[PDB]
Amino acid sequence: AVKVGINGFGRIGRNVFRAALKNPDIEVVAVNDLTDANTLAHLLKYDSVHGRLDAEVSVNGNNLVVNGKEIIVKAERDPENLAWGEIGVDIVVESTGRFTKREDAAKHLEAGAKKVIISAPAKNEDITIVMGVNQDKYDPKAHHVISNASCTTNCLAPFAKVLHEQFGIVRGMMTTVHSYTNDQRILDLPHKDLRRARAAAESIIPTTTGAAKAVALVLPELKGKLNGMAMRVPTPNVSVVDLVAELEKEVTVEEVNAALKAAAEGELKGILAYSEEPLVSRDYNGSTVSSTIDALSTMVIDGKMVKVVSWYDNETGYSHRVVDLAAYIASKGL
Amino acid sequence: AVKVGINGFGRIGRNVFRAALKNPDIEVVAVNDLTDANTLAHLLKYDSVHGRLDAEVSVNGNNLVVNGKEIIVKAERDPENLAWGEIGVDIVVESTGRFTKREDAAKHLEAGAKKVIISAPAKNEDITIVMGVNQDKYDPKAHHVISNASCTTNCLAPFAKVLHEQFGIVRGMMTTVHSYTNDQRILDLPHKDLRRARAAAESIIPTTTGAAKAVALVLPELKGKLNGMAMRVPTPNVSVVDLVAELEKEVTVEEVNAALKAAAEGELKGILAYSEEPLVSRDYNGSTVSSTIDALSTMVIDGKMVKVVSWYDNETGYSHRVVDLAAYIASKGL
Amino acid sequence: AVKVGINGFGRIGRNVFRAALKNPDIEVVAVNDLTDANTLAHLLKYDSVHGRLDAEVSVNGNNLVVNGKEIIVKAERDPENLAWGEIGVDIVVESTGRFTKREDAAKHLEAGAKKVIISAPAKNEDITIVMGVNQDKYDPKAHHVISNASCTTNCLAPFAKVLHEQFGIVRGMMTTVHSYTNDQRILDLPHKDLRRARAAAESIIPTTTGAAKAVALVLPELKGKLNGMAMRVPTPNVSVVDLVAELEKEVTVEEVNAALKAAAEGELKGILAYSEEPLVSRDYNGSTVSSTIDALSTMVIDGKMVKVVSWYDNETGYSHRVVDLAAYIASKGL
Amino acid sequence: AVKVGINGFGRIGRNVFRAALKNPDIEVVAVNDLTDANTLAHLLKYDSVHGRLDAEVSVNGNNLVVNGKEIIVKAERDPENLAWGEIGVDIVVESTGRFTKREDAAKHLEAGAKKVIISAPAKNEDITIVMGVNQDKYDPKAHHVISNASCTTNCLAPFAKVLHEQFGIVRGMMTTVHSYTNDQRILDLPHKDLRRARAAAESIIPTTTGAAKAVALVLPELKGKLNGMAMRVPTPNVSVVDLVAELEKEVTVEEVNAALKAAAEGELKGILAYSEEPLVSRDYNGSTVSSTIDALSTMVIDGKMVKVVSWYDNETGYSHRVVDLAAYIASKGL
Repeated sequence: AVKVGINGFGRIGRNVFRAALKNPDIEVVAVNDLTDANTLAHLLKYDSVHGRLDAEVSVNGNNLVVNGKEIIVKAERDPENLAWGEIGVDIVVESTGRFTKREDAAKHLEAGAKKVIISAPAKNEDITIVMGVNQDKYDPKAHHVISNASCTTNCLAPFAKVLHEQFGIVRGMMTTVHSYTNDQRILDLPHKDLRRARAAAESIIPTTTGAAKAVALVLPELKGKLNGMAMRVPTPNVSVVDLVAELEKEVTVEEVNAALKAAAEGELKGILAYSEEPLVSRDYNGSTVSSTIDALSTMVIDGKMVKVVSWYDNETGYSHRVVDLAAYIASKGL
Repeated sequence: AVKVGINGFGRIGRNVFRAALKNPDIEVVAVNDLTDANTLAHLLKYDSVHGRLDAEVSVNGNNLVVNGKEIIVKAERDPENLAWGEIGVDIVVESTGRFTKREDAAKHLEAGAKKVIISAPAKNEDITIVMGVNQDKYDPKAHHVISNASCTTNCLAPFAKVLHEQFGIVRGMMTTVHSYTNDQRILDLPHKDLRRARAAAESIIPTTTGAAKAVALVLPELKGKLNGMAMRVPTPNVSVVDLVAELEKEVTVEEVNAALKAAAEGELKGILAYSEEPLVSRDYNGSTVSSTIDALSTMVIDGKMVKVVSWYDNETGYSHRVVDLAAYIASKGL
Repeated sequence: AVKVGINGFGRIGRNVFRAALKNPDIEVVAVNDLTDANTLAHLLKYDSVHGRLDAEVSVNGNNLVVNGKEIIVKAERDPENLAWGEIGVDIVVESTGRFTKREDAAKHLEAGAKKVIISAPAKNEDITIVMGVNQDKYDPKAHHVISNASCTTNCLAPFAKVLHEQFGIVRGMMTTVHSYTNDQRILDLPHKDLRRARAAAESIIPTTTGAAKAVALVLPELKGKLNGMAMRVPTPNVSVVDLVAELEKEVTVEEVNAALKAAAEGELKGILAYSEEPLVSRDYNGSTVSSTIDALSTMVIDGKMVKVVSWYDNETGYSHRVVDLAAYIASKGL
Repeated sequence: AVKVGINGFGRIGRNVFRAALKNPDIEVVAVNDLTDANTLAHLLKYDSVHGRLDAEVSVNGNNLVVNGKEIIVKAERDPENLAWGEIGVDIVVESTGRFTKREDAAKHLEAGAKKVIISAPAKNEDITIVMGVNQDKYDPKAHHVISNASCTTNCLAPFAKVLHEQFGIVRGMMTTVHSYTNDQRILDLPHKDLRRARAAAESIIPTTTGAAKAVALVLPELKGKLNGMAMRVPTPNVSVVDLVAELEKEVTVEEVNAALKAAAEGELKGILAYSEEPLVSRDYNGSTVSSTIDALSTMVIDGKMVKVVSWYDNETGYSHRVVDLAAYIASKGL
């Protein structure tokens, strides 16, 4: 159905490709990337975190062959030159990480794509959608360059929505206990961020996150209510959001969990999940939802301050999200 | 000068021992442990987190010779039999982890020690002390079985005092991103806590902590105002407390860090440290203070909610503290 | 069809169980273990290495219920008392690690079993079998207490076979670069091996291995010909055998790889595997074969000294082997 | 006293700098790097593997201040323009790994330096020296561009020399169980070697090494006799060489170890060390010798085939060697 194009075949583009595999409504017809297809097929087939792909993968000249379908692999430095229109690609997933400003991402529209999905926080985008939270606010007439926000923001937004609507958030702080990402260094090497310059798998690393400020793009009533940071730790995947919120109503742990459980089971089914089991981060590896409440961690003090901890597979969850956004957009007409 | 005996020469016992070499007022004359002296001396000399003890260590019979000082190695299963008194031991550091109830810990006093310092949160102790917070409260005449609380309570208590005294805490919530300890399992193996049963070096494992509620023992005024949880991560030593608190006065980040810096430099000097550098966990391994403020992480929202981040080497800091209390108690009279 | 009883439900009991689930011809009717059924259902369901078991697991009083079937759980400290005979269990997988001496292991026979498989090296067993190497030497009339050797011996044996057979081994030395085990310590702690007393996820640990010398039990001709050690490294599963051997014949890499490859596709299929891809340890997690030749690592010197590197998932391969042997043994007459 | 300048201030230039501090005959007066002075000063101060520099470090505009001495920091892309001459730099440590061919590295002779030490295997160099094995072969007249080889060659060479000299090596094969390096990827990312594209802290990764053949440069009589490979494992520093060799003489475990211990104590004192303690990789972090024989692992089969296991701090020992080499060259005249 919707013919999709992926710019950048790094971790996110490959994870999106793996997510799309599972979808009959979306069809990845071409990727753009300067790495040789041999490398790229090796990387698609074998993953240290996600394991071997469940599909036969091979290389034909410069293209990829995944279960008999040949994937055109372009190798343009210029988005402008991708000719998405010529191969009937409607939607472009912009994952290089170099085209996050609207003017750079609109080059894919110039080349014929009809919509661009920036898989990361952007500048000047038409709209930032956090699926489950504000997809209803997408206007096909007016929104062509769309942001799917960050992994952290997709985790937080669903449950800040529930808490906010159900009890009202006065203010709140988050900390994300996150796995190392390809942004960090293996051993101490120069980095913009002096924290992130330190051997990644050796320390607990205080760092920044715009996740808390970005929840405002999807829930405007939370504008100026949240703040938070990050702690990168020696795990390669799965991270957790820890939110301390000062509520307007007086609650109990049970009320809170009960409201969280209802949204997961109803309105947010498939996005927000709820768990009453005592699991650890390796158990959420491969998870596709954007946030799972760790129900036994919910805690309340003086009936107004609540602590809510939620799990996210930061590579799978987010990737499933891009494919759903892709699908959602197309349903609104292209 | 004060003669000390240690019950249990595991990590805390070896750690206390290491710290004591540096305090000229203390003099460790005996340790009690079931392990053969060869292994204990191998373990004292060589440590994976702390490196090689700087001291000649040998075995003379069933004893250890550390810097040419004979250390009696008893191997008694019951505290009633240590007969501290024959050897002249005044203070006993109870670090087995087994005799934390008054009932067990008081047996050493029966055996002849003048005082007992339980190197863990205790039950029915005479008093629980956090050096820098309430050592003032110690009564030599009535307090004989003293608790040194935990590593995490020694971390939070000192900076909760400042916050509370400057701007007053309404309610707060903490999370400690903590290094794995010997209480966890290597591979999935049985355990009372199904969280702690999982491969410790492979995950992010939420677990409970009593460190928040235990602040109320040392700062009575914070009774029912703090709560928290822990997350053990794949690091061998060094932890971080993340406090989110609702203050009474509207404040600034600058005002919050100047109160803490002032404290660190004045009254709490040696206990509380203040850092304005972008350091990481490995940088604090070997740090002897109880709490180091990660000044670059202070945050406020709405002038009332603050986020404070404090570093601590859960094994080195706590140890120094134990020796500090020993030296402090002895200074009041035996 | 063949009813199996499992003595001990730790990692090997649990993996053997998980392995058995995939053979309709084996049926685990009962396990014997002192941990609570709540703790065992939990540990059966979630593994940090092996992931979630795809099977409905619940507790039914004192028993487990897995996929429809109800597994009786026993909690006998004494095998004498197991009454294998009355529940109709024919083969007992003895995997406690406490009854490796024929005499102890034989207690399962007194209680009703027909055969015993010791999942580890044994003392005075009737026979020690490496499936693919000597199951043909198994005698249903004379062999009742069987050993399945160790994980490492199952890796080495199959290709030492082939190498010896084709070219002839004069002398050889192995090193196994092995994953940490439940036998090591999280943090420096007393252990009989002073090397295994050190923090397992922090160092490269030289240690001993019986593996090399135990090949002689399956290939008598290599008696006195091989030797080796182990190095435990900071990974939780998957290991690698490195063999440097002096051959009697002049050979080339192509010669040795082709032989290795012929046996894997022929006689040793499903036990020995061959790979010309540049994979890493993680890619072998989940692997059921006993040994996978890393073909790109075969190396020759003076036509006579070869280096062969072979992979093994030391938890899964080994578990599939115990399952296969139970089925081989049943098949020869019970 | 001798004035050295470093080209490239990465881990090796910084490790050489730290080592230099101790050497009183050497004096680094300038470093060349494109990284700002701020990051550089941060990275020299704190190290995730070596700890905090015992030196006061600061920034004086674009330069570094280390214990009062202002170190000039140039930032030229091309060695010819470094004007070593005007600042009086006689020796240049070429640690970028970009100017390994003679012709490139000789560009520093053009900017005024008298000698260049390439801290890596080189191509067409005047001489490759392994300190303690062939430094006697150095000619001040004939040799201007010199290679210090690799960390791995520096570990093998000193003990292969001994074994051969004493027993005569017929053929041999090595495995280096190595720490990850800055050359590997944190998560699966493109790389020329598909083994090294794989998340480094998650696996055992086989890869090549030239250290084995590299030894003939230093011991020509072993030309064509050694070959070997590498296994990159999840540790940040400290590695071990595993040598299996076929000797010419019949030997005993005991004669092998005495020869090495004899080497260790006289001739090779400071290069080769000998250990009879059951230590682990962590115990060697900071070791400045090149090779440390793990006496407890020596093994013999048929009086002829032997196993020798040597420890090397791959960043510390190698650095001290460069410093040692810089001081030796200089002692012969400049």
